[PDB]
Amino acid sequence: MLIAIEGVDGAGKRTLVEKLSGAFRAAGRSVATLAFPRYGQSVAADIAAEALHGEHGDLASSVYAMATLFALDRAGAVHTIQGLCRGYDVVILDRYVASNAAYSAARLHENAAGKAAAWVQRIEFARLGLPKPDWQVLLAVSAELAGEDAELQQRTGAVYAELAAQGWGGRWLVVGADVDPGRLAATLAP
Amino acid sequence: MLIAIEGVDGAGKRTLVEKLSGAFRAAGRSVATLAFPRYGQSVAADIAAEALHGEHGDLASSVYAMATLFALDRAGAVHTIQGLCRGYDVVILDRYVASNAAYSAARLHENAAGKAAAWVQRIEFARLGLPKPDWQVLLAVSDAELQQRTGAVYAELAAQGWGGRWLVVGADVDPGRLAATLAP
Ligand SMILES: Cc1cn(C2CCN(Cc3cncc(Oc4cccc(Cl)c4)c3)CC2)c(=O)[nH]c1=O
Ligand SMILES: Cc1cn(C2CCN(Cc3cncc(Oc4cccc(Cl)c4)c3)CC2)c(=O)[nH]c1=O
Ligand SMILES: [Cl-]
Ligand SMILES: [Cl-]
Ligand SMILES: [Cl-]
Ligand SMILES: [Cl-]
Repeated sequence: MLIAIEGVDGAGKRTLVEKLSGAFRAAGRSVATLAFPRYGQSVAADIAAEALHGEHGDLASSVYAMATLFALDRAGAVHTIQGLCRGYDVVILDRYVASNAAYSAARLHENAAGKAAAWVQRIEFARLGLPKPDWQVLLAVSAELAGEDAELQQRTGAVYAELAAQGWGGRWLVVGADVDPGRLAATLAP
Repeated sequence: MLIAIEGVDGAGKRTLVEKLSGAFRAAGRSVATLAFPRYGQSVAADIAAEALHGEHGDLASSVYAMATLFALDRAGAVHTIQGLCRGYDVVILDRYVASNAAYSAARLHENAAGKAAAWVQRIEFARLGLPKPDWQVLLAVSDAELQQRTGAVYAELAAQGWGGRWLVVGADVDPGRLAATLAP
């Protein structure tokens, strides 16, 4: 079973990953985790990071260019993902394909039913063959928390919620920070 | 020996690659060739071409974004390239790193000593580890404005010895004499 944890930076994804991993293991499930982007391993991820810090000329200003780098990062990890899924009861990803849809649409001032989101779905799932998550869990935060570029983050949190409402790429759950971890594990892996 | 053939689109590189291969093989050397971008083989290459036909939103409008995709295409081929060099007497590339420098600088209205050219050299040769060609052969021949500036940037690159030794040839170059000149 493949689960993706999603949300804006500072939402608290890492803590939720840990709480859920513990809840799963307490129920007898084995768990492996993997975080995107794979900063430090993926050349495409590290070029993207450098672009975010002002390197590589005009690279970061293209929305689709940055999205492509993150997709190439995941494509490089497809064998790892499949290996974990065969070897473990539950694989939890800290960010997956939906992160690309949310930030790309937000940067373009689009919504979840717009072009950017559909482009991501086509290129990452259909073309690159990345495995679809069984669950996408949105750790949803307020506009005030998201902004703390501030506007870009706020628009990303709104797209995320739209993606969850539309069932983009599969089933979603929407949770808050202080989620009941044993209840969530029972819901995700029934 | 690694040789890269360079020039503006339509210069006739493909014909020159063919003739040069024959001259080498007629001289007793084994030869392999490889063309960049690796359209149809590279995900990064095919996205770049699609972007050139108006696809992938704003991607094609970023000069460095397009350059990065072409660099990532080559990075995907670095071992392929090294394998051919170990396996064959002569490896001829139809376009290589200098193409990225020439089109990128030209699109930025920069020259060969400007930022883009130094950036290509840095990310492709030093960081991604692409092997420096033994020879870069510029086929200099007789939007159009972009193509014109690219051919001049190309000549500047050859004049400065960018990335290694260059030869500048015209349309009627003698392929057998050029092979003899390149030959070790
Ligand atoms: C895994 C993943 C991650 N991301 C984001 C995740 C958040 N970071 C950090 C960030 C967080 N909040 C605002 C930011 O400003 C910019 C500025 C320029 C480009 C982008 Cl994509 C974002 C940047 C950027 C990549 C994607 O866009 N796509 C992905 O697929
Ligand atoms: C192998 C390679 C190739 N090229 C070019 C070669 C020429 N083609 C075709 C072309 C020829 N002449 C003008 C063009 O206009 C554009 C339009 C958009 C982007 C770019 Cl880079 C060029 C396009 C584009 C990629 C690079 O820029 N870098 C490379 O590394
Ligand atoms: Cl977070
Ligand atoms: Cl475990
Ligand atoms: Cl708020
Ligand atoms: Cl040509």
